[PDB]
Amino acid sequence: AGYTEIEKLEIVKDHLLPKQIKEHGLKKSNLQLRDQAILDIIRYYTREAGVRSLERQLAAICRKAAKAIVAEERKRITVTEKNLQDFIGKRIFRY
Repeated sequence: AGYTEIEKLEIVKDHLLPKQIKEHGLKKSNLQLRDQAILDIIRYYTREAGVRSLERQLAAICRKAAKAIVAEERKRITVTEKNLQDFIGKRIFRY
C-alpha cells in the first residue's frame, strides 16, 4: 500500500501504449488513443482503489472500442478526447 499520483502517472502514461496494444494486439492493430484522453477519462472518474483497477478502466474503453470492430471499415480505432465520451458514454462528476 503506497501508490502515489506520480507512480500511477508513470505507468498510466507508459503502459497505455504497450499494454492496450498487447491484449488488443491480438486483433489487427486496432487501437489509436491520445494522451489527453487517458488523462481526461481518469480525470473525470479518478474513482478507483489502486492502479490495477485504473488500467482496467482504460482497457475497458480501449477494448470496448475494439468490439466496435463491426464498423464500416475504418481501421485503427481513434480514441481522442471526444470519442472518449462516445465510448464511455455518461460520467460521474458533472463539472
